[PDB]
Parts: sequence; structure tokens; C-alpha cells
Amino acid sequence: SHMFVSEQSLNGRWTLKFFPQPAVPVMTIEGAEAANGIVVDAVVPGNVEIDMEAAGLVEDPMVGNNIYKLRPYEGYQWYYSRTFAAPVVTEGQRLVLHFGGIDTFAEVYVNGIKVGSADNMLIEHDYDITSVVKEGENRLDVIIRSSVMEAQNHFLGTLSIGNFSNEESAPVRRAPSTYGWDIMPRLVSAGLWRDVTLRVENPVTIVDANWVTLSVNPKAREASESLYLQTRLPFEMHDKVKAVITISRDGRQILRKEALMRKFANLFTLNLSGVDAWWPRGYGEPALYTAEVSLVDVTSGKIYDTKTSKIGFRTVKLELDEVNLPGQPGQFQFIINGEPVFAKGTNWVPLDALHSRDASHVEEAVQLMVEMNCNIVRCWGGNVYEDTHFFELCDKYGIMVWQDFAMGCGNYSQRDNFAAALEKEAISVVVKLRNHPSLILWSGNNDRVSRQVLSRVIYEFDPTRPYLPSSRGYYKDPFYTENPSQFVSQIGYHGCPNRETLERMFSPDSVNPWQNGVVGMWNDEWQTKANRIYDDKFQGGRNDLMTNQVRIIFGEVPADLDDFIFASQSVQAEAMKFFVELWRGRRPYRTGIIWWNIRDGWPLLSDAISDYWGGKKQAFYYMQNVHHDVCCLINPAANGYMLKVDNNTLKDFEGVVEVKDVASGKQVFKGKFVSKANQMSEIATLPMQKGQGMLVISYRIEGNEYFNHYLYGEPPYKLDQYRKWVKKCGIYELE
Amino acid sequence: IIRSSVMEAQNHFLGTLSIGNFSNEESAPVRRAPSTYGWDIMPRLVSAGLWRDVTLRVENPVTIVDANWVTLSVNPKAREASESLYLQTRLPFEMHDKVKAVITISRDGRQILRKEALMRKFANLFTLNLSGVDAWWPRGYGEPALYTAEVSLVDVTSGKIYDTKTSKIGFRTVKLELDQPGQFQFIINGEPVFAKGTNWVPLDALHSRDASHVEEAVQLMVEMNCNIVRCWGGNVYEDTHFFELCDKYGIMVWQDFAMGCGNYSQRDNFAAALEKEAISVVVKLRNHPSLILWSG
Amino acid sequence: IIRSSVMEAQNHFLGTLSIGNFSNEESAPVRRAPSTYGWDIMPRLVSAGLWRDVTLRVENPVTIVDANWVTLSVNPKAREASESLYLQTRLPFEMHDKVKAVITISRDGRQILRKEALMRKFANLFTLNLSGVDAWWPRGYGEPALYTAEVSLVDVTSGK
Repeated sequence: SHMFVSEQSLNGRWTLKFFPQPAVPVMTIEGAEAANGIVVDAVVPGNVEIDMEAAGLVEDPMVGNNIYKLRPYEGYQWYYSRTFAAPVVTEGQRLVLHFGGIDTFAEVYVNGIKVGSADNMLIEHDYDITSVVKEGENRLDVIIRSSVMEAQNHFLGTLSIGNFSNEESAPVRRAPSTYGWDIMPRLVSAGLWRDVTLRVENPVTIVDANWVTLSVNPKAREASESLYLQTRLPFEMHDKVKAVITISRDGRQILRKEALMRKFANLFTLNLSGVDAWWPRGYGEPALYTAEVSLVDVTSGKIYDTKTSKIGFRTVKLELDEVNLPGQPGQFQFIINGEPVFAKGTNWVPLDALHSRDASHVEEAVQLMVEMNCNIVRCWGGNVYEDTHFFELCDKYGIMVWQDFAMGCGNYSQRDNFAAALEKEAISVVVKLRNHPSLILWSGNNDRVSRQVLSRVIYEFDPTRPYLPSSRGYYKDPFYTENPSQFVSQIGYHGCPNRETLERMFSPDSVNPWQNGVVGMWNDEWQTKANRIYDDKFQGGRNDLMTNQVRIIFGEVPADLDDFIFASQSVQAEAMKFFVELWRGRRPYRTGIIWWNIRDGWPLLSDAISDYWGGKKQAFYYMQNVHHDVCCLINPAANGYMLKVDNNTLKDFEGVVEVKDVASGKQVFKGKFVSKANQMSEIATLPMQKGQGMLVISYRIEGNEYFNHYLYGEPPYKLDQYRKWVKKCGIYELE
Repeated sequence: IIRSSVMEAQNHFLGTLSIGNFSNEESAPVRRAPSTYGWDIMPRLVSAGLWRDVTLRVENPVTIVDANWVTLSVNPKAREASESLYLQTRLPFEMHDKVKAVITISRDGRQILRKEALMRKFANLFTLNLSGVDAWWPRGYGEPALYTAEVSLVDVTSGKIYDTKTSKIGFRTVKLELDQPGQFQFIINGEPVFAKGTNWVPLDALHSRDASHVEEAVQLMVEMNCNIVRCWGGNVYEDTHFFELCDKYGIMVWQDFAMGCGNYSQRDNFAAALEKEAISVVVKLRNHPSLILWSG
Repeated sequence: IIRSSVMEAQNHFLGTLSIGNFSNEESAPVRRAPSTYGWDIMPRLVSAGLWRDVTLRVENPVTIVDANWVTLSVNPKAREASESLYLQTRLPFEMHDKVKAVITISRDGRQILRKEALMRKFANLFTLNLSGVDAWWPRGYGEPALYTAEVSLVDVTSGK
């Protein structure tokens, strides 16, 4: 009832002073104030380019070639400053200054006294400022250095040079994609990109509450849950404090346990009844339960601290296939609550190049995966680690999370200084995320980094989850169809974004892609949205993937912009849909497919199926119809085709299915089928049809009508005849 | 000025494996005897204090840092053995070529060997091929023959003795012949011995009284006729006198490093504290013939 | 001011496997040539002093930290080769996009290959596909063909 702890936000308006970084970087408050620079208003959480654009000092980086105009600020320093009132601290309490995100190399001062030196963009930074804080008004100053210039303080190994990830990224703990990628612009940025708060703690406080599902019995509605509790506990308070442990759901108390605190750290085991297991989408309900622990004085009832979260009773195992194709990647399958689950989902890339806006995108971005019905998502190591709320949403909606540690495409230093920086980061992120039921896998894609540093962290701080040391042309080419990986990471096909997105990110004279009307030659602004990392004038490159892919499927590249959008999105839609159906149709050998990708992190031309502004490409709806719990699909056979139905649930379903020709209306097949639980079931073999065309699949399950299709024949097709088949099928609108 | 051991534990963040074991979470990040926090066979009595000797030592510029005696080979029927002396010293350079090591093996006044060697460097290996020496055996398999091994540093001209190290060694070889836990056998001087003995637990919850119990407690093993004793990792390491008695009565010693009943930290901080401890205890005890096994 | 190398060895407690070897115990904990303490083919002469050149060097803010040449592949029959240059430089941020790297492979004054690239970052990997070059062979197996490889950091505006 009575609250003896509190958290006061330091978010809001700050003062931001920026200037070019001298040869000797500015480290002190006196140097930052004596330096000659520009002072503007800043918003925390934020990025400095946001503050600068609000002051009219930079142009919108999302339009045209404006991204290259931010180049000089990579060599700048950034000085945050504000005042704050210190909260009332009683005798023994501790005041903690909390940073959710400092980007990156910065000296932190409170009342002119240094309290910390941050050097990791991806993790939290907490400082005990109890003794340095004064009565009344206090000063908080953060002086950030240039991340790019920090790289030259290090001598690189041979393996760290020439990778797709930037050499500037190798010796520093930052998201590698911020230096530029083929799917993200170069925007190093800086600033306080997550919350800054002031926490008041009691001498008796919870240091960590670690919930672990030892076992789960779904049929009996039981589970065994362990609580690893670490606290600060003055010895005078030993035997005078009790832990109050509650499992509840919507106010209704499931279990209550109280235990006297005779030592600072304890293991409490809870044997629960009447509790449902946590399942990913399709395989059941994502049952969640409020788990709460409080440190309570046994005499006065004083609540010294309380930790509350929603946990899910679930076990996860990575069943390795060590018989078939030893050494091949993807020879494994996820086992959730003892059931082998078929994984299907997207790779997760940055939500925004200015990551202070990540949090405002996460609700609608997770809703993309919910509408798609992904049961898994892989957080790519090129991005930052997402915050707690992303994993809360994945807990709530039953989306399993595969978490890469933040590494780019390359090899890294084997020396002690880098190993210590990565270990501190790994321990921080693991302790923070290890209680979310949606998280199922750590990945660190011999190397000391992947085979020793990260493995020792998972071994000591998360024994409950598996760890993995390591991770164009025609879509029916043998490079795709002959891949024997059970669990594949699909490469992705390009898709020209919607017209409204093109007209929003390109200048009016650059909306049309063809330079001087020459089909195949991209203008300079389209080359920038390749993404082109550096401002280098050249022709061709990554954008030629759009034309070469429509030239294989449709023979010729349309000159009209609207017809080019249809051709490009159609190739992307057919390719990605074909890859999902190919893996779902070849179960039980195939065990999962994680495709690239569902959402852009910036207005760009990419292989994502939905752009930065929420513009869904045609591939999104194609993929949606092949991601259902029960899906009737058609795989190519040696002679003819094979109508199949795949089931990613633990329940049996029945229904009827009808396969017809879209152009002639003739019935190729129509029969009743039994879709057995958690397996692929072949229905019937279909003969080869004459020439090109399309087949329409119409199946009915439990009074619900679902629709699919299959494009038969060999390319090249005629773009206008394919358009007629889409309209005559009645499933997907043209545009 | 001693601090609270229990409270020191809260200066550390424990890994999952260190929580919930039978050994106390307070024991996991500190280098103390785990049984002092309580056990099923020992009371909780954390205690504190200067529980062993406090002395002032005066050393000369020339001094012996370590005298490490190693038995390379033994031939009991021929009454021979090859003994190595690994000698480390502090030696000013002006004292190089001016000091000699005097190595003497003796048994009850009878001198077995007297070798003198000019000190030309600070560390040296002296091989001693001995005659008329009996091998060291555990109880039942023969005599626990011990010899006084003495090394002294002596000025060549003035004859002044700068330092002297003296202990009783035994000429013995130990091999662990492997063949499921416990699939091994101790080979002592080439013979396969059948081991029979007890585990060794704290002599007292107040460990400053261990030294007053060790004579009678070892006599329990002599009356019992144990030929082996396993010093439990829940206890402190026994002092030199315990191993002196085990040398004398022919009781082999299997020594656990001081670990509780659970997994420990994997971070560099704990590894550095444990390495320092292990180097200290190994150098202190590696010269006793009774000691035959280290266990982690 | 140089100290005694011999006396430095007594700052270290030696392990058992470091005592009794052919090399001196004084050699085990120090980073010196072990033969200086004596061997069966070299006398004992510890010595001391500044035994190699001492120089004062002046470096520009734009300077080459390391030029690492690596032969990926070679085809001696076709007189072709693939050479990589792992270049690490010191580069103030003001000089980013204003300096170019100039790479020249030559032999006895005749130029074989030349490549220019704008320095956009401090470290770079350059790939050179070379024609008309001979492979390096040990004695007997061919000629020890060498080529002068030069890299320079050049101001794109003034040519300095």
C-alpha cells in the first residue's frame, strides 16, 4: 500500500551544444562550454539530427540525397545539459541515475563531478549518485565524442578489414547497420536515445528476479517454476524481512508463497496447479501469468521493493539433427513444450535509422507479424537490441524470438579488451531478457567471440535456452530448390515500393526511375535509395536486381512506372510465397523458414515486403495466405504438381478443397481432405496443364473460406496476361 | 581490521548455477571454507579472526625462495632412487659465484648424501642419484621411510650460512592408472595398492583449534589402519603438521581444492582468486610423500 | 637508463618445467634472445645497450599506419595474380572524402598497375587483379620475381 520507492523521469527538454571534435577530444565540462559551437533545444529520448531538424539546421534525411548532407556531423561532439530537482532521500536509501541508452562514447557529470564513462550504445548504464547529489537544483551534463574517430584508437586485425560491415564498426559496441548497409542508410547519429530516469532504492532491494520454467505439463495444467532471487540485504535486516511471491492472472491469485529472508540470494521452487502452458502462434494460446515478488518487513509490513512481470510456463529445446548433413547449417528443429514446432516468420531489422523513434514504431510493427501470423522472429545482429516492450508484445502474441548478439558480417578481435567489452554487454542483455517466454534462442554468428565469450555467458546466466555459435535470379533455380537445409533463412527478393512511397521520398523530378527515359538506368536519387552507403556516382548495382528479376519472369521491363511497380511486386510476391510453400510442403524433413523481411527501417528500395511508412507491397498479402495455421498449397512435382495441406497446430481439421483453372474455369481437382495435426499431408497429384496459366485453390475449414493459387508453366510470362489471372482469381487486388 | 564475510557476498552478482546449491550462496564468491556457513555435518559458525600463527621473519639478501623435492624414480630392491631438487633463491649478483648450496640427505644421524654446488644462477635443478635409501610405502605395503632433506646457502669464503631449508621427504612414485566414476587405481612404486580410508572433515568449527586436535585425530586413522585419507573440499586445507603426520604414519592424502557442492563463477575475477590460492597451496604441500592426488 | 637483465629474473617465481632446461632460468621470465645467456654454439654474453637504430620521425595527421600485402591467388602460367592491400591509416575527419589512396605496382621504373580510390574511411581492403606479372619462386623452382608496391595518401585538391 505505502510506496517507499519511486522513479522520476528526466526525459523532456535538454540543452544540446554541438561542435566539430578537435584533435584532442573534449572530455570536461569546462572544455565543452569553452568550445565554439551551436546551442539548440533537444528532446530526450532523441537523436541529435531530430533536434537539428526541428531547429531548421538540417534538411529531411528521408528525402532524395539529403542523407549524404549529414556526413560532417559524424566528426562532431554533442553536449547534453539540463537541471533537475533531487528527490527526498531518507537515511540509507540510494539514488540511481538510469540511462536506457547512451550513443555512445560519453562522459557523465552530476554537479560537475564525473559519475561514469559510457562506451556501449546497446546496453543500459546505471550510476549511484547518492553522494554527489546536492540539495535543491542539480546539474546533469553528458559530453559525447565522435564514434567514427574512436575506431582509429585501435589497430585492426586482417579479418576485420574488407567485410560488408564497416571497419569503423569493428572495435566499438554499436549497431553495425548505423554505419550503412544495403538495407539501411549510413547515419551514425548520437544522443540519449532511450529513457533517462532517477531511481530511489531502499537498503533492502531486489537486485534480480529470475524466473525459470523447470517443467510444464500442459494436459494436467501444471508447471514447476523456479525463482532465482538476488537482493541487497543489510545484515541487521537478515531474518527480519520476508519474500512474498505471488502468481496470479487477472487479479485471481493462483499461488502465494512467503519465506523468511535468511540470506541475500535464494532459490524458491513453485509447484503450480491450474496453469496453462505458453505456446507460440498456431500451437496454442500464449498463456501469461503475473509473477510478483516483494521484500516485506515481517513486523511493520513495510514494502521495501517489488518486482512484477508477466511470465509464461514453457520449455524450449533446440533438437539438433546430427545424422543428416553434418556441417550443414539449419539441421535442427525447435521443440516447444515437448512438441516439434514448424517455425515460420521474418527477420527483424532496425525500426528506424534514428533509433530514438524505435519505441514509437514497435506496436504497429509487431502487428505486422500478427496479421501475417508469424510464430517466430529473428532479431538481426545488425540492429540494436530491442527494449523490454518489444519482448512483452512477443510474449503477449505468441511470437518466438531468436536473438542475435550484435555482430555484423565479419570476424572480430581475439584480444582481451574486446572480449571484456563483449562479455559485459552479453551479461547485461541476457540478464535483462532471460525472463521473457517468447525468447527461445541466443545466436552469436576458432573465434574466441562466438565459441568462448558468448558461450560462457549463456552457460552461466541462461542455462534454460539454447545457444548457436553461428547462424540473384529465378526463384525456381536449383540454388533455392536444391537447398537441403531443414531450417532455412530465406534470402529475399526485391520489390519496388508503392507509388505513394516513391512520391514521398523522391524529389518530383526523380520519382520516375529512368534517367532521361532510358529503361534500366536509375537516376541518382534512386541509386541513393539502393541503399548506397557513400555518395559515389555510378550506374547499376543493387538496383539492377529489380530489373533483372522482372526480366526473367516477364521478359521485358515495363517503361510505365505503374506497370513497373506491378511487375516488380509480382516477382517478389511469387518468389517469397513459393519459398514458404516449398518448405511447408516438404515437412517433416523441413523444420522452419525465416524469410527476409517484413518491414523497412527507412524509406528505401529493398527486398522488404512493407516499407518504412507502412506501405504494404503485394508480397505481404501473398505471404499472408501461405502463413495460415492450416494451408492448402501446391508444390511442383517431377511430372505435374502435388496438392498438399500443411498443419502448424496440435489439432486435427477436415474440409473440402477445389482446384480450378483461372483462365478456363475447368476443375482440376475437388475432394475432401484430412489435415492431421502438426504435419504435412499430401492430398492428390495433379497432372501437368497445357502451357502457362494459373490454378486457384479454394478450401473450406470449419465454415471459413480460404483462398490460394499456383502459377504453372515456365517463364517468361506476359505481364498483362498475369494481371488478368490475378483479377480473374479474385484474391489479390492489383494495386 | 576484519570485515563481515557474509556481507562481502553482496559485492557480487551471482550466476544462476551458484544459486540453490547445498553450499550457501554467501560462499560462492568468497575464498573461505564452505562448511563454515553450515552443513548437514557442521554447524553454521561463520566466525572470524587470526586463526593461525602470526610471526616476524628476518631474511638475508641471499635466501631460499623455494626448495621443491621431486622423486623421479625409485628402485626398492636395489635401495636406490633418483631425487630432483628444484631450488629457487634470491641471490644478489655480487654474491653469484660466491655462494654454494649444501644438500644433505640423512636418516637418524646417518648421512645419506652430501653434495656441494657453486651457485652460478638464482634457480637450479640438482639431480641426486641416491644409494642405500628405502622407498616410502603406505600402511600395509611397507615402511613409510622418511629422510631429512636439507639445503643450505653458504658463503664460499667466510662459511656464513645465509639460509637453511629442512624437511622430511619420502622416495615414492604415484601413478593413477585409469581403466563411470571410480574406474582407476593408485600405483605406488609400481605396485597396485588397494586403498582403504576415511574422508577428512573439519576438526573444529572454530578452526584455530584444528592444530590441537590433529595429533589425536590422526591417531584415529592409525588405530583404524587407514592407508588413505580424502581431505574434503568443504573444509580448510590442513596445515603442514597434518601432512607431516601422514608422512610419518604412511597415510596417503587425496586433497580436494576447497570447493563446495555447486558450480562456481566463470568470470576472470574468480579465476584470478582461485589461481592465486591454488599456486599457494600446491607450492606449500607438493613436497609431502603422503600427498598423492589433487582433485577439483 | 638500463637495468640488469639477470637480476630482473628474480622478480618472478618459476614453475617446475622452467627449471633445469638447456636454456637458462634467467631466460624464462624475460623477453630476450635465450642464446645470450649461453648455449653449446654461442658464448654467454648477456650484454646491454641500444643495439639498433634510433631515429626521430615526423608524421602528418594523414599517415599510413600499416600497409598489409596479401597474395590471394597466383597463376604463373598466365602471368596473373590477385593481390590484396589491407590499408590502415590515421585520417582526421576533416580529411575524410578529401584524401585519395594511390596504389602503384611497378618494376624497374615501368608501371604495371595503378589504382586510385577516395579515402572514405580509415581502413580499407583493395583488391588488385594484375596481368603481366611473374610469380615468386624459391631457388631452383623459378625466379624470385619481386615488384615494387607503393601506396600514397594524396590530397585530392592540392596534390600534396
